[PDB]
Amino acid sequence: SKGEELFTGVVPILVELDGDVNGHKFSVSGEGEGDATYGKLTLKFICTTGKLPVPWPTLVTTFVQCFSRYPDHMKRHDFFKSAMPEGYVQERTIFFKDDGNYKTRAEVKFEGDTLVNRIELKGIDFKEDGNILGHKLEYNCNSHNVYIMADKQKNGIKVNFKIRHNIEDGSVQLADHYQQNTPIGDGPVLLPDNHYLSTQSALSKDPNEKRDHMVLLEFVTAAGIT
Repeated sequence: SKGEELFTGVVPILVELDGDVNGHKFSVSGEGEGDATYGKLTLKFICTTGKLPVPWPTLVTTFVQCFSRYPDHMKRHDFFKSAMPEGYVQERTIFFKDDGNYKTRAEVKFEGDTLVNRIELKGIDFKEDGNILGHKLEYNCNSHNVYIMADKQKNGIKVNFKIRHNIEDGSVQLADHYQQNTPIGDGPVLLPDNHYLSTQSALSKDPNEKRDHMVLLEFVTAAGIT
């Protein structure tokens, strides 16, 4: 795989998002690096427009699966790296149970030696006093399985998973994710057999940062094929 070679070392990452949730407009810029050899991501995000109008955890999945660690025996199933450097379009609808939904369109590609994730996010039908606009979600992330299947129809993949956000009262806010990825370039890509990615994420704060922000440490490994 041509794209695979671009990830053998540490790669700088830039994330830029413009969002509008129930008319609340905001922007976020993130910076960090990824080391796919260890399925590792380290990033810091800053809301550049002021206060983030939704809870930071709800944006984690939106903020580069090309950094997932694919075991050597599963290398032929790594769609994400195969689309590089030209990149891929990643689209999602995220349904927050008993609340609104986010629709996102992103382009993930290299700009020079930097992997960039540019995203537009639109959220509608949120409840003013719900868990999202009401900021009732804990500042943490549970671990999940991300299910991947080929989508020959579009020379891409279809992805689905259920994120469970912890609510401060002890309950859980489900966020059902439906995702599609298609290559931007014309080069061939790897269409995978069914498998999944196992994720884990840790959120923290920079003690010296006064802007609204999020520090993220994440590990992701592909699995499901012997």
